[PDB]
Amino acid sequence: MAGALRLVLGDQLSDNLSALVDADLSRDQVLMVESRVEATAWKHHKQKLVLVWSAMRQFAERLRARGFNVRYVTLEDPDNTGSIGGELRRALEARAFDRVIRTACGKWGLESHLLSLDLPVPMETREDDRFLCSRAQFAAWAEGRRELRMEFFYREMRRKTGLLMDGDQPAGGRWNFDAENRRKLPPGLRPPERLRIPPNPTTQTVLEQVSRGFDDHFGEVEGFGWPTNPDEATAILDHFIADMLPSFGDWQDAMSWRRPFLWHSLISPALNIGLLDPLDICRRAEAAWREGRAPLNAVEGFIRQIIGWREFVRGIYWLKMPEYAQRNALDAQGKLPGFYWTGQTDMACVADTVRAAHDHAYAHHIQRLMVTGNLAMLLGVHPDAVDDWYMVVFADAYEWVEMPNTRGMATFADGGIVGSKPYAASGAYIDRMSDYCKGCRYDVKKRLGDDACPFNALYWDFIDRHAQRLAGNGRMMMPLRTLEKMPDAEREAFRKQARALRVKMGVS
Ligand SMILES: Cc1cc2nc3c(=O)[nH]c(=O)nc-3n(C[C@H](O)[C@H](O)[C@H](O)COP(=O)(O)OP(=O)(O)OC[C@H]3O[C@@H](n4cnc5c(N)ncnc54)[C@H](O)[C@@H]3O)c2cc1C
Ligand SMILES: Cc1nc2c(=O)[nH]c(=O)nc-2n(C[C@H](O)[C@H](O)[C@H](O)CO)c1C
Ligand code: SF4
Repeated sequence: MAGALRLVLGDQLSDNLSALVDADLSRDQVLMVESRVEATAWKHHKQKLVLVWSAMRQFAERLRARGFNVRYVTLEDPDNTGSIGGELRRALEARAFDRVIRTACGKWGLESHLLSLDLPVPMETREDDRFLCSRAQFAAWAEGRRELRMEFFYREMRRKTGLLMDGDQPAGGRWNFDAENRRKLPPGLRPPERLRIPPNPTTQTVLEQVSRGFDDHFGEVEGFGWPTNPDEATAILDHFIADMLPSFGDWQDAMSWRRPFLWHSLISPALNIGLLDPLDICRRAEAAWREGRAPLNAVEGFIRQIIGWREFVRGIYWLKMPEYAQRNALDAQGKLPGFYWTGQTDMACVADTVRAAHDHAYAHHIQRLMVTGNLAMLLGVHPDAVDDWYMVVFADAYEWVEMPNTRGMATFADGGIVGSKPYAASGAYIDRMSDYCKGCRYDVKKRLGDDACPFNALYWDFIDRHAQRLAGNGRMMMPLRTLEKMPDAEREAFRKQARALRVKMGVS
């Protein structure tokens, strides 16, 4: 009866974590490690380092107030070995323990390493039931399905969770109210001001430490406004539910120059480390519709992102890894252009996305998908280099969610497991969906020449390069038909242009 050592990782900062259930406060110890292995696995955005480390330090103080004995190993500790496994060994030598208890993490490499660790005591690994769909439940649903479509999974999750269900029927008589013909913001509509969280004393200390010790990481730390504890995260969620949720379904795909937040919730960095709960978030949104404070299409569109896409991408990650991390369906071998890190590009849309990534460690979905993600696909950047960028620059970036959205939906490197079809688009899409192109130095109505918008020739070269494969796909009928009606001289023209753009941008 010596007690159990309970490991808590940087994205596991929840009281209801399975590793903390049924703890014996008089015998057990909680281990939390500020790990430089994890801090340099990718060179995370400086704001992500501030977010995680400030939140772990406050989460540890919260556990101590509840009677937990917490062994907190800071990054200034001269005896910190730097790794989770090394610090688990050091904690087991410090005193007697009967076993180690932990919760399955969200990175396959770390999870595989921990499962293979040879410790002096047994190590029990519990499932992370903070998610709404267990790993086993997704595998059971995916069994026998020749393709995994989010819509059928989303319907199952609506029945399991009972969210937006009247009896056995979905609210409103249909599952999905996704209204097509989405458009850019009207010229007079100014996006509202958003709530930011001024750093608390703990966050200020971590901020100064990150400014001084990790200066060679991407991004600015100044202006850090992310929530770092449940109260600050609830304040962000309260602000979204009351002030932005009613407009969620209107501008979900719009882009406005230097308005990086629009009406999005901005909860992913706090949700992904456990500061908010997925079921509680969705129930609050449903209650807004049930009590007449938000329309159904807005609330359903919001809940679909969380119980649908978020659970879907996690399901595919753990279902297909580790082979998923190595898939390269389009044989993309190019380098990532330097303006992804510096933002020094004449493409206004790309420059604004990198600017938001640098200044706020955030960019909303359609920019990650249709701007920087689409461009990396069209350019043929190696999927390893695209994964590294999305892991580094966004404060919500963890491999279980970053990779299926990046290697899958954004760049089709998984052959269509996640997205079922590549989301390629020319500058015409960005033009219809944003206010970028009129202020851009390029001309979105041109495909050849120095003034031509690079997305235009790169898009048609992409469809031309993968024409035979995309014909078997099926969902690319209209672009292939237009390409087939194009004379040979026009085909060779945008080909030459696309090769030149790949050289100009340092890709290949
Ligand atoms: C290339 C690419 C990379 C991405 N990388 C990440 C990542 O590292 N981490 C991450 O959390 N999300 C990632 N996403 C999903 C999505 O871009 C973000 O969840 C969202 O932009 C975060 O902003 P928000 O909280 O305001 O989202 P909202 O627009 O307010 O959406 C509400 C919530 O829905 C969830 N959600 C929405 N779309 C997705 C999605 N596609 N996958 C999973 N959850 C989703 C998030 O929890 C989000 O907080 C990525 C998407 C793409 C296309
Ligand atoms: C920056 C960072 N730092 C730490 C840390 O110091 N200690 C820790 O235990 N975890 C950290 N993490 C999170 C992990 O690297 C990893 O992404 C998640 O735990 C996956 O579940 C991250 C992302
Ligand atoms: S013209 Fe092309 S590069 Fe410029 S903002 Fe529009 S889509 Fe982006």
